Amino acid sequence: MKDTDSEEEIREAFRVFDKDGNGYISAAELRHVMTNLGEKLTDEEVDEMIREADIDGDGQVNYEEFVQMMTAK
Repeated sequence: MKDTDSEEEIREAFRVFDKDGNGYISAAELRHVMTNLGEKLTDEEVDEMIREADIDGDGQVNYEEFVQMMTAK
């Protein structure tokens, strides 16, 4: 309780995008919550927004990969 950012702050923000509670956030999970405010990411925009969120698997995001896209960016 002093000088800290709560490592949990991201533990939840992660599921905020991972609604399938499977462990990895799919592209639809990123375009579904990213538009919860109005933004409408298109397909060529989601796959590209994912390529930077994940490290280099196939095109999915995870908790350790979502952490970098959560705080920074």
